[PDB]
Amino acid sequence: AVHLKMMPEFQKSSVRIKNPTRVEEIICGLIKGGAAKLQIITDFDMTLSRFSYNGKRCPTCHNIIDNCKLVTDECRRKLLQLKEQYYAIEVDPVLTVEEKFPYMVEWYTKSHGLLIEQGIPKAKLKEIVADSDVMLKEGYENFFGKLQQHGIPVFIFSAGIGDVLEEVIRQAGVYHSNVKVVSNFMDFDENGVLKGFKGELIHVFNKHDGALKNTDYFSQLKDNSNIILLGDSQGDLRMADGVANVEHILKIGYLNDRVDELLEKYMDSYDIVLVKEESLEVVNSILQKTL
Amino acid sequence: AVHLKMMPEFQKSSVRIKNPTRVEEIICGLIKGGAAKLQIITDFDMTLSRFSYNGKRCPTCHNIIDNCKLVTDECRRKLLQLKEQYYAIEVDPVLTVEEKFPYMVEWYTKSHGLLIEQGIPKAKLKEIVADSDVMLKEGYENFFGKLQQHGIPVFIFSAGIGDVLEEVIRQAGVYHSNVKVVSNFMDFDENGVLKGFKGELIHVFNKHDGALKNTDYFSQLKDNSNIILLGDSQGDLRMADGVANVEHILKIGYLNDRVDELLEKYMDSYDIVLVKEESLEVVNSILQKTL
Repeated sequence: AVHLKMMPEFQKSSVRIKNPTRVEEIICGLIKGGAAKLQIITDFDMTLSRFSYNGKRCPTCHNIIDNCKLVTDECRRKLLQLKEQYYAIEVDPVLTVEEKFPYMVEWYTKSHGLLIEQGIPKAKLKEIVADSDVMLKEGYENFFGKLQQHGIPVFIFSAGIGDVLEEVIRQAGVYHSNVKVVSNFMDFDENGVLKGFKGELIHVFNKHDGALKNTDYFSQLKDNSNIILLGDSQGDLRMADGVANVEHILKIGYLNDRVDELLEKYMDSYDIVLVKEESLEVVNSILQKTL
Repeated sequence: AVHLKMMPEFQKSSVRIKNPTRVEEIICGLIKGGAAKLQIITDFDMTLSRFSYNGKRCPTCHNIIDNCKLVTDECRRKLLQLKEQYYAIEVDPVLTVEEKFPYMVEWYTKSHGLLIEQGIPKAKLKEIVADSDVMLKEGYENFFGKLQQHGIPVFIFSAGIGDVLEEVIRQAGVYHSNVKVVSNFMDFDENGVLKGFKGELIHVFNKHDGALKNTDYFSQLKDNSNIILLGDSQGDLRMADGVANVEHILKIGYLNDRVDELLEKYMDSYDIVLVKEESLEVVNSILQKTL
């Protein structure tokens, strides 16, 4: 069995739960299934990466290219106005999510374009990531390691830059065979320099659309009917709209920003909310009782 | 330029090269391609695993099951006996690959089907391999390491047993995202019990078939025209078939059994031959230069 009142990880004040007797139950079924039935669907930025360190703000994959020694100060500035002006649409309390889709496209298409202009080549991505300031949440070792141990499919579904994400986890030594990454990848040129991006622009709001185009990968994992979903946004809540068959599913969500803003929303959608947190020990603990 | 006279690895008493100048340009072809244009295609048993150790010839994927503690000495007799027969044909200098062909299937059908009679639980393959005496060739943590850090694709094409192979490399901690395994994967029932095998059998003489039956993978790598191929038999020379276009390709073959009998057969078909050897330094040294 399982009890959250007895799990030291669920006693910190940065762990809110609306339906506690809901969590324990879902976790119990996750045990009955163990590894054989386990599946994990995860976002990357601010979920598997840190939102903040030593009090300082940590970078997203896109940022690693925004603060690299290849982009100009006028790009960062021009990119900054982009966020300043578009974040406001993202966090618009009245307009509904659908009435934003076109925006994200412009936001990205406009933020990537500045990188497509800076002439950034694959060659420097390994070098650049080699010294950036990114950080995987505390316990990134127990997480990826227990999963690879029990062959638990991990589907990282990110609206960031795939090539950067793949270089980060590779350097952290966790990019194992069980990890599948689906993100916005670069469509480089002849000199190994960036020239564009592949396919549809995956962004914070179309996860519903991105997930469905992968039913492919999902029907193949029929026996992995139990899934834990790690996300940091409402949009990440759709990251699993394409799983073949579902017996149990836990929605763990990080609320790293606008804290005194969306707490009730998170308690409703996600089963578990992690308010201002930089560790995976909680999910690593649920995996302990499960694997 | 490339000169094998100076690369120490090419000076060991386990390196027999028919024509080194041809071997030196090919390697030189690999070097002019770089990472972005390289991919690996290798057999597993006796290639990435050892032929013998401490004195006793190391086990193959199947051997790990054969001798498992879940297989009765009776199950082993029927299995071991089922080997003392077809092998006599498997290495019958009389017959040809065309004839020996239908024989193999029978052997594999008889071997697996027997293992199927023992009711092997997927959940226990970990302990089984965890105590077996399997040996990965010398210099592998690095082999898999240089390749994973460079993002190089590795296609392990094995006529052994899928799941067992995955566990051996997983425990050695080298089963990275860049490693793609294609083998004879077993299937389980309700309580995870070995019932049958997925897809079309892969045996020691028809890798050309499987090589074709993997378009998505290679089509996605139609750009990696430089290839290093590693095998332990003539049949492994076909492993690079599903390969769309090839600029440069280096084939390296290990000879661990019947040395005096087959030595000349391997020299006339493998650019670089590694006679009775348990290390990969000749290939790791090529990677050190190439990447």
